[PDB]
Amino acid sequence: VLLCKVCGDVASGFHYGVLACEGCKGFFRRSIQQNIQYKRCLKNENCSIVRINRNRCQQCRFKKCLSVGMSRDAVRFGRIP
Amino acid sequence: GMVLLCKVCGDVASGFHYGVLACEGCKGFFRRSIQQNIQYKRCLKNENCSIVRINRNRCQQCRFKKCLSVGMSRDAVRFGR
DNA sequence: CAACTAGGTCACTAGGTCAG
DNA sequence: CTGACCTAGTGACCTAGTTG
Ligand SMILES: [Zn+2]
Ligand SMILES: [Zn+2]
Ligand SMILES: [Zn+2]
Ligand SMILES: [Zn+2]
Repeated sequence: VLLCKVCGDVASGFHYGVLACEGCKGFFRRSIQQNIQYKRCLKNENCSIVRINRNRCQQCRFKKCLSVGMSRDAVRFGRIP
Repeated sequence: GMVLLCKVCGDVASGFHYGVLACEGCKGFFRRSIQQNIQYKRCLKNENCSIVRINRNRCQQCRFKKCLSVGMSRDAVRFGR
């Protein structure tokens, strides 16, 4: 049913204010718990991301996350209303 | 003067819990803190932390301080009208 | 009795692991 | 570095019990 609004994979829950997979989620937290910048992207930084190529572009995977809406200020603990 | 506010995180108030207008969240969070030996792991950003809807869950320490600081207490319960 | 609230549950999910 | 799996919490919903 519901699939990750980042790489299209099956969503594991409502994470960071967005319906995402365990992969993007984990990667996402990992990304902000360290403002550390991933290397730049070789191909005009518009690397379309999918279940298959997500791990290819870190700097775009990350932006995508930001782009879709994933934040610390968007966490919805609890039960689905 | 409707839609009273949880006097801790400003979130909406579901009622008058433990002596003060609170939200299910902070409400549950309180009876949970006292009804246990629960001793939260020390604060990180200079015991002060702002508590609001978005961040309330980040520093457990301050949150509890905040509750106690607004009046929440087991002895001030009002089952009235 | 009717407008309320403690308490209890249990559906959800950050965060932390650690084996590929 | 990534992502499957757990666990300690979080808070939306209910209901037993308490007042006016
Ligand atoms: Zn994903
Ligand atoms: Zn890119
Ligand atoms: Zn609150
Ligand atoms: Zn704090």
